[PDB]
Amino acid sequence: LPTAQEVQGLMARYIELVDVGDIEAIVQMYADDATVENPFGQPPIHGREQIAAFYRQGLGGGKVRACLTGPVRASHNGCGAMPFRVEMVWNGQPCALDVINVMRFDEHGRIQTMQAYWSEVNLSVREP
Amino acid sequence: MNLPTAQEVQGLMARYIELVDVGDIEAIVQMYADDATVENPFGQPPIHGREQIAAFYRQGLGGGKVRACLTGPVRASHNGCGAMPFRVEMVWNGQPCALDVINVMRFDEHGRIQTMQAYWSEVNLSV
Ligand SMILES: C[C@]12CCc3c(ccc4cc(O)ccc34)[C@@H]1CCC2=O
Ligand SMILES: C[C@]12CCc3c(ccc4cc(O)ccc34)[C@@H]1CCC2=O
Repeated sequence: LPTAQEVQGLMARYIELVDVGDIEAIVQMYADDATVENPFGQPPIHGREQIAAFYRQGLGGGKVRACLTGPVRASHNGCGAMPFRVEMVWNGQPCALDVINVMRFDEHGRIQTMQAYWSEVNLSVREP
Repeated sequence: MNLPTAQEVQGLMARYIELVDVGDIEAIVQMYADDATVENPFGQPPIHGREQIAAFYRQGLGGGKVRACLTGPVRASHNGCGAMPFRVEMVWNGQPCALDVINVMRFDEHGRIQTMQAYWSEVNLSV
């Protein structure tokens, strides 16, 4: 079960994989039975295959970047929370979306749950 | 207020940090639901209810040398929840220190905090 420093490393690695759009590697980070709520408030998605579909739809068109915008906060029970900005182009408008992800890892270092907090108030038009 | 909208969550969470920054313990307590929980740091057992929460804030802030400020926007959902990054400044071992924290909060249908989870550990403390 990852220590606080191992959670910092895994959550930063997740943002690196999203930033380069490596869909297959992101899926590998999740437990085969993980659940993702993105954005939090929506019905969850459950398991690897649904999760893969999610990342393929969100990142497969390219033109998405993601970067930490502050440090990962990590707990002593395998959990942590991080702030980051997602950049995209939405029907010609360059946009930034500010997001905080909360993750719980399992005893194999895989993401068991993820909750991404954001809504449209966190979108803005902004050059990369 | 009923269940706060995303914009209302952003305002309430920002207000909470303002009140921490000036040490207004009684106003902080009034932001929580009468039976709210606080987990601070997340990973420790929850405390329950306004008196335990008041005691916790009096212990944390009552020395008067704590400041706090947002270090990015409040993220808000459409179901009355939100998350925010901020930095707390205080003294550790005789020197000025800073601690990065993220709070995740859920508001009830009266606009009061029902649950508080403050994510941080020693990996977030710097001098
Ligand atoms: C899906 C998305 C691009 C990726 C992305 C979004 C929002 C939250 C995210 C959180 C993640 O952990 C990883 C990727 C996203 C955007 C919402 C609109 C959009 O095009
Ligand atoms: C208590 C504290 C100052 C305030 C504070 C801490 C940690 C998380 C917090 C979360 C809050 O929502 C409000 C205040 C704090 C610090 C931990 C050590 C310390 O001096």
